[PDB]
Amino acid sequence: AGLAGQSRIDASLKASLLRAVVERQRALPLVLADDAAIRGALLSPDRPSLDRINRKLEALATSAEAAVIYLIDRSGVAVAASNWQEPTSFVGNDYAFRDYFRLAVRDGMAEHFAMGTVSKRPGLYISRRVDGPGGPLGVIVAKLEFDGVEADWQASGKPAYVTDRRGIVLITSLPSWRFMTTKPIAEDRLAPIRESLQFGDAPLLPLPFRKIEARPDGSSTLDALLPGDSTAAFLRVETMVPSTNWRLEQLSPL
Amino acid sequence: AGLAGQSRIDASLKASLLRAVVERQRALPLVLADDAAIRGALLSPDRPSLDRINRKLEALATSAEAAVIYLIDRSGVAVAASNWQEPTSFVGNDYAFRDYFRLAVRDGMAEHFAMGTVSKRPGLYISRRVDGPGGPLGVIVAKLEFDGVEADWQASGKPAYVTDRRGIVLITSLPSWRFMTTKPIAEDRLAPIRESLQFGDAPLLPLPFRKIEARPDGSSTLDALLPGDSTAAFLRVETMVPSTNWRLEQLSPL
Ligand SMILES: [Mg+2]
Ligand SMILES: [Mg+2]
Repeated sequence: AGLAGQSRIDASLKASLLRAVVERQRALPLVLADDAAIRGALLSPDRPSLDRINRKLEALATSAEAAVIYLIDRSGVAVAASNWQEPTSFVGNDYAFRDYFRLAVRDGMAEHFAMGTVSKRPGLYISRRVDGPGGPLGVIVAKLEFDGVEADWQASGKPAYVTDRRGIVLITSLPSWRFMTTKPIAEDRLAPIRESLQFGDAPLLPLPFRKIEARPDGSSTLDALLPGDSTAAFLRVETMVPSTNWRLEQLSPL
Repeated sequence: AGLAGQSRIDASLKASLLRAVVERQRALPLVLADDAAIRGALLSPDRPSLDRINRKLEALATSAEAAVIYLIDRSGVAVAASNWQEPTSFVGNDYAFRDYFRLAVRDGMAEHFAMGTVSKRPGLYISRRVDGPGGPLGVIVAKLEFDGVEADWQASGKPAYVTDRRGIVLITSLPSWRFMTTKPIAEDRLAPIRESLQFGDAPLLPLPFRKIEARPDGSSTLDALLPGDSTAAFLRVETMVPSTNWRLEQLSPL
């Protein structure tokens, strides 16, 4: 009973710190979209211009929590990236199938989680349409990765994971829960999610928690496997991540 | 003996994480100095232009580890700031006495620690000269505060503090050690440090550690007061903070 109360406090602090990371990085694509140098490189994508944007994005990404910042042209090809010197450079790749590109193109802005296609690293993509005097020029994207957050959750001793409204695990202190599911997921909805490549080739399997037992207060007990450990019992609480479509669930070792 | 070894590892990890925070934020004033909009606002410091820089710096500071980013004109007055909406806005204040302004003006770049005059908040100021076609226009400054780092040190259970080459405490997991001294400090060198306003009005008193006893391996034992605690004995180790002029010292409770 007192464990449930403390666990709520700890879950609420995790979700609070997580919202603030996201909300901090929403500002970055918004300021870069109105940037004359960005607009200019899309108007005239010459070598000198793209090299200047490459250097600028690299320095901007160094200073910010976002792992990667990149510039996509109107055709959906990335022309500049902060990781331009890396073997995993996003430059030259076609993005155009990603909702973060096509919803930004259509609506002015977009945001979603994905397993990256070049990096093979999961993240949140926050994107903004770049507009010119005569209309849409491209899309600027910030990719936020949550490795540091996950490591902190892990070191707390109360594992946690974050799901969308379909119940798919996006962010997790235990890597092997990633893109597994809290909810059942009907065969006709699974195929479209899989084919979209949002979560790469993840089979989207239910999370392997056993003897899940719902309690009056909203919590559940369950049996779970953590690395190096035999099966152990946990209390699970959940809370909203405000300013997102996400839910945080946290396990407390009994 | 085994405590000293673990303590070295923990001190080395603190100093390593600290260097990386600093080195990440060095990139930010460097990229903003070559920014046409920044250069443009200094060439023509009109209301529309300064308002655009205010908004841009605000969004950039939100996304980055730096607390405040601000733009100083050639006369040393701050014309734009990320905190422009705050009661502690740096806009309108004269900086021109700070080494971070006048060394940037003279050398192109500067960096130092100070107790802020408007904020009353301590930080590292990393600055870069803004150059025009016909010469120096101003100075862009990023202010990095270390509250998050200090809180992490505190939560580790091994208190730590960071000194310059004069032995003045800049960064500390215990606030009351700030701007105290590890070394003695001759009366003729104290006056110039105090009068410079680098550390506000701090009396620059020696740290209050008692029964300091040097050990063969480089460590010392000492008696110290932590909040809520009576006097306790500590092992102290120190290590370089690479890429800085700083030394990290860490206490381990015996
Ligand atoms: Mg980054
Ligand atoms: Mg900041």
